[PDB]
Formats: sequence, structure tokens, C-alpha cells
Amino acid sequence: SNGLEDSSTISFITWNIDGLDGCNLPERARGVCSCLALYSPDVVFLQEVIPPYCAYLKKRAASYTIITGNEEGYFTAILLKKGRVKFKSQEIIPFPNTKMMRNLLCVNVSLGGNEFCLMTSHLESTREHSAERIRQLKTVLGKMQEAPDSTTVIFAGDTNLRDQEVIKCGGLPDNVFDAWEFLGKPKHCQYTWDTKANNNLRIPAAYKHRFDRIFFRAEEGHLIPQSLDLVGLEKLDCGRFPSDHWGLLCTLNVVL
Amino acid sequence: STISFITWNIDGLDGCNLPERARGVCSCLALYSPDVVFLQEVIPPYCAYLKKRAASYTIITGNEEGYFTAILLKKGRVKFKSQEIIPFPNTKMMRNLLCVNVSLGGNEFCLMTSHLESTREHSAERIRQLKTVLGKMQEAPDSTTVIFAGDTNLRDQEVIKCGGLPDNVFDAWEFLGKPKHCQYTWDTKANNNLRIPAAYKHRFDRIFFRAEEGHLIPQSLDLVGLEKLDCGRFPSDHWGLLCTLNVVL
Ligand SMILES: [Mg+2]
Ligand SMILES: [Mg+2]
Repeated sequence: SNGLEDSSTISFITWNIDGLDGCNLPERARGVCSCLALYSPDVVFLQEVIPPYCAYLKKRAASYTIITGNEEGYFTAILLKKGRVKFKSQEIIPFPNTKMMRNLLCVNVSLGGNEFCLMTSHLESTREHSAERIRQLKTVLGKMQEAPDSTTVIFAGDTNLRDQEVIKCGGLPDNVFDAWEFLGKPKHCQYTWDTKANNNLRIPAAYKHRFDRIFFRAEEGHLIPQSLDLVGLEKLDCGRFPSDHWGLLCTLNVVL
Repeated sequence: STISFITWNIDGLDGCNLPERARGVCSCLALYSPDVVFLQEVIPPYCAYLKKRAASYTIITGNEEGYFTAILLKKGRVKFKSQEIIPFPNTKMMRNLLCVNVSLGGNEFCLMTSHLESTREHSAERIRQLKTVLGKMQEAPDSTTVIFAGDTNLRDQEVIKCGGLPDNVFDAWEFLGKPKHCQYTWDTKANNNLRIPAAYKHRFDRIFFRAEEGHLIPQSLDLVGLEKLDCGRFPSDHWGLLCTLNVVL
């Protein structure tokens, strides 16, 4: 449980849970929920949620308030641990040129005696949509910069980024950091989508990417990543994983 | 005091109406009787045809199998001195750089052609090949006039990525003031050979030259091959370029 000693921390998971794959979806949702029960994160950032998946989450993850990025199709969601996180508002920023109904979902909350703006997105998919993905990244980073200086901004989501693309933007702006980079680029959680290790898409080839990423903007030294680890690497009863992506579990300390 | 030439990707890879289209190319060449013809996408039976139909030209080829370039040199006007083939080590499309050393009277030339790597997706390799071409153009003695004519598949931004043409290498179309009437050499609005139901146009076919100041002066540039044949298609999906130049001492 979250005691006094652990009160300066925020923990979260971000995970594209592949709700577009209808096969074995209820069992796979139960697998995601088992992971949430194991770690009891304060916040969960999800991508590729669909409406019946919301019902699975209400059943097996009932301690979370669910905020969604849309009502129909597939969309992102932010889950907030009841009793820990106080919800203040939700904002949705459009991506006017998306061809995949993507957008930027933000929720303003209070947690641990601190004000946060929590953001997620599922940026335009595939190599061929690089230009639009880069435009969306700019929208995300601009929104991170625009937040009031007092609030702690955390983005976590499925960026679909290739390393060359971040550079095409000129890189993360000066007060914005990537949690994996901050922690010294640890190899154990570098790749979040890996067709050698994960067979869910049935791709007969071996490719791996760091698609899922965490960005944060805080006043100097005020937000310090403590750990980053993969989740969802256990096969379920059906012999498949919860998703084609691995999830990321992150803890950060909010410091005076 | 002149040299005249045509450069033309004649699409030997399109087997449909190929015999009629090859005869169409040559009917076209017969109208202009150029000193030199640079061809791309020649295939072996097309080459066999040219060896008979164009027996009045010396025919130099870039390969013997698949598809390849050729340079045709008018006998009695052009003295053939040597050929050189330079590989593009990373081509995935058997492309290369074909060069011939020739003389027209007292004037020595190095004439070059290539069919640079095709498609937007192969931009990086195409740029590497362009660099190989430009490097080679610099190698000739200063008194030798160097002309490259071929299907470059270039986008203008790719030439910028390359660093631009060097100060001593000129594009004949640019030299002539960027005339609009012969700008685009591949145009799916005007050319139906690929049955592309949309309008796209590119200046893929280009002419570069290096000559001592004022010793090679482009005079004209025109598109050729714009007449539909009996079968209702064109000799190629590309138009050819006919260029006339003076060599002025
Ligand atoms: Mg997916
Ligand atoms: Mg072609």
C-alpha cells in the first residue's frame, strides 16, 4: 500500500493495449488488469481502448476513474486511482490532419500535494505517416511548454517515433526530458514493441522499436525519475500476450 | 562547330507494343539525325534491333543482360576512342555509369549516361550515384568537354542535398533560361503509357556539362517523342530531349 514514505512519488503505467485486436480481447484485458493490480499505479495511460474494453476496465480495475479521448472507435484513456488522485479537468486538443482519429488527451489533477497535467496520445502510425507524426509531436511538445510553470507536466504514450524523427523537430525542448534518456538509456526497457519477442501480430520477422515514451517538464530538479521497467511480458492462457506492445512502469519523485 | 544529341529513356521494360514503340523511337531519331544518342532502359532484343536499324552509329552498351544504357555515336561525325563503365556498388537496380571518349574533329569529349536509381524511396542511393557522376565529370582533362545526359530521376531538393551542382558544372536547361516548353520530361497528364490516372510531372531527364569557359554553348533544347503511335500510345513514358550546342574556341 501507499504509505507515508511513498507519498512523494507518482507511479504510472503507459500501455497501448491493442483493443483493435478483437481476438482474445477479454482475456487480454484481464491480463492488463492483473498487471494493474500487481503494481497499483497512481495513473494509467492507455492507447487503443475501445468501448467494450472500458467495460472490462470497470469490472476488473474498478478502483480507477476512467477519462477517455473519444466515445466511439478507438481512443486513448487516462485512469486515475480513486482516493489518491483528485480530478480537476479534462482537455482534448485536436490533431486537425490525422487520418486515424488521433488526438491529445490531458487531465489536470492533484496528487501527493502537487498539481499535475497528465497527457497521452497515440501518434499517427507507420513509417509512411512520419510527417504527420512529427506535426503531432510538435503539438504535444507545444502543449507541454504552455502549461503554467507551477504545474508538473507528464506525457506518456505511444509516440510511434523513430529516433531520426525527434531530431527532425530539432529535439526535445530545453526543459523537457525523456524518462528513459534521463535514466541513462537502460537496455532492459529500451524496446517497447518487438516482433521477435512478441507474436501477437503474427509478423514473420524481427523488428523492434522504442515507440512508447515518457516526456516530462518540471522546474529544475523538481521531478526526478526513479525507475523504468517493462510490463506485460507474460503469455496468458491463450498463449498470447496482453498486447503487441509492452507496457512501461515508471516511478518519479516530486522534489522540493 | 556543333554537337547535337538526344537523350531518351525508351522504356524497354514495357513489353506492350514494344516492337512498334522501338520503330517509333527510330522514326523519331531519323528526323533529327543526331550526332549522339544516349538511351536508357535498352533490353537485349532492343539492342539487337538498334544494331541493324542504327547500323550507321557505333553502339556502346552499359550491360549485356537485363536492362541497360547505351550511347550511339554517328559514324563519320564521331570518332570512338574508348568506353568506360563505372559501377554503382550499392544499386539494387543494376544501374551504372557509362562513359565514352570521342572526338569530333579536333575537339575531344567525354560523353556520359546513366539511369539513376528510381523512385522516391531510393532517394539516398540516387544521391550517392549523383555524387559519383559529378565526381567523374571532374576527372577529365580541362581541354576535354564533358557532357552527361541521362535519366537522373532527380527531385530538385535532392540536388540541393547534394550541395548543388559545382561551379564548373552546368545544367543545359538552366543555362537556356529554364524554358517552360521543355521543362518536364515525364508527365502523366500528357503521357498515358503508364495509365496513371492522376497528373504528375517531373524533370527526370537532365543534361549536365563541364567545358572551358565559352567552349560549349547550348543553343537549343526541345522535347521529342510526343507523337502518339498507331497503337494509341507513345514511344515511351518519358519524352526525349534533343539538344544542340556549339563548340566555340
Ligand atoms: Mg497498434
Ligand atoms: Mg522507366
